[PDB]
Amino acid sequence: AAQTNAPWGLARISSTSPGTSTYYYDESAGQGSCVYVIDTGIEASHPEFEGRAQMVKTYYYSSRDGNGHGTHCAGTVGSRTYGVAKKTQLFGVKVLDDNGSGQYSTIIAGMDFVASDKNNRNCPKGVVASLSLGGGYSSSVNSAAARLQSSGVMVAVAAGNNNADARNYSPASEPSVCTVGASDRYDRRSSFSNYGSVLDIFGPGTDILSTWIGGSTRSISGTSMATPHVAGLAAYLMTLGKTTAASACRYIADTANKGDLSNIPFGTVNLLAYNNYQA
Repeated sequence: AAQTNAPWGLARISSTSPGTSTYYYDESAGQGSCVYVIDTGIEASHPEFEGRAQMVKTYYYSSRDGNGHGTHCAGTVGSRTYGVAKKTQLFGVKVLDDNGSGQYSTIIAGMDFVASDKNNRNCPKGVVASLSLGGGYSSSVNSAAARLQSSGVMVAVAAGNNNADARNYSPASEPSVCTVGASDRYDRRSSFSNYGSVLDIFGPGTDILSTWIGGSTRSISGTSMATPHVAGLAAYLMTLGKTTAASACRYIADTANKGDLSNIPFGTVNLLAYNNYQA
């Protein structure tokens, strides 16, 4: 399948070169997979989600996304226009308040929730969790992400926006999950993107168009935007049967575009997420 005039990041993940604007992908499109977006919520009523999104858990007075961040990330995973995996099922877990903030204890509870809750959902092609959030190093936060991954969920986490080594941030620093840095449309490391040995992969993160609350759209930047590209890619590849939740981060790294990014510090992987789809 071909989506013309796609957001640059979608075009980038199906291309061997920057500078194109059509997204190419197998029509299976993540059907039969599920992606949890652990964030500020999801405006599931947005036409872009086509009934495929739902809120399943909140730790606050509403499950609504009063911020926009979670809706944007969910749109990059799986919205019809802005999403990588256009037929996946999206499940929102609201661990962040409407200011985008949240206590680590709530974030940990949300991860353990997903590990159990997947047993209440129909995801025959597999389960992914996208975590566009983080703070300072916490062994307890890392352990929760490790448990979620161990339970059979492909966990993708944002590297962080400090232009620093991600070793000092959580869950970015957990070795067993997929830690995602950000790139721009000219294949430069995004100026804010964290780096370091703990990164597994880069995805598009500067000037990413996606869904927003109020049935709208906007373009914003962050490793929060790169992470759902990778989460959606994992769901897409699992539906295709090319990999599994336990193996998807390694498979994505194996099949990535290699050596094409600029300003990658020595010792950080130079790997850009790529679906290797041949129309």
